[PDB]
Amino acid sequence: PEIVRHIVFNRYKSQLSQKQIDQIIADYGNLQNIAPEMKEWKWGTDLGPAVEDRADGFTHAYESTFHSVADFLNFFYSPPALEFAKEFFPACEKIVVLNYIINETFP
Amino acid sequence: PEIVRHIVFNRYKSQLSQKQIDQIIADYGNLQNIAPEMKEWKWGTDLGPAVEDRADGFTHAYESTFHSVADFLNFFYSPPALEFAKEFFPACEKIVVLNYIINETFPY
Repeated sequence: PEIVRHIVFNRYKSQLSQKQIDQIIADYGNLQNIAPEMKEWKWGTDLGPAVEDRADGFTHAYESTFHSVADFLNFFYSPPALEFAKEFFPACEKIVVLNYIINETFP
Repeated sequence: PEIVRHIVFNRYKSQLSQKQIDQIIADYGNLQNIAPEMKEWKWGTDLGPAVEDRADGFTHAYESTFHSVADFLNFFYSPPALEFAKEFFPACEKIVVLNYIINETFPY
């Protein structure tokens, strides 16, 4: 059990301004600058019913990557990871989050 | 480039055999061969509530990559990915798909 991904989708609460949504993304970002375990941070916004209409109202998507299920646990119970979770989850109107061990292989 | 990302979450109907679930995960990985646009395909099952409890009853996760959106649409309509679609979305009892372009942003 070595490489695990953290994929979050959310929607934001309609009351929040962009300035605030921006400050929240940015904080998620430089989480890397405080948490060493956190690794391959990517975010982005669903390209709409235009392309494919199965976002069920989810708007954003965020990937974080880790070098051992052990590094993932150490992070998720650390001051910063918990600190930042109080900022972020309270701003979500929809939330869904999968950690999985990364698998390139079929069955 | 505008690297996109085709991230899927799902849960399969409870009536399908694991055999037939293992089947479908394999077809999804074997569209990477019958259309060269889909490009960094990886999967995993959710690690359960000891790690975290916010997966909302979705079991599996699937990644891809495309190097543009037109790639994705040629791919989306090709008889392979239109065929695999007739297999996956009825198997699916829950399903959410998010297509998006990359960002680091702030070092960049």
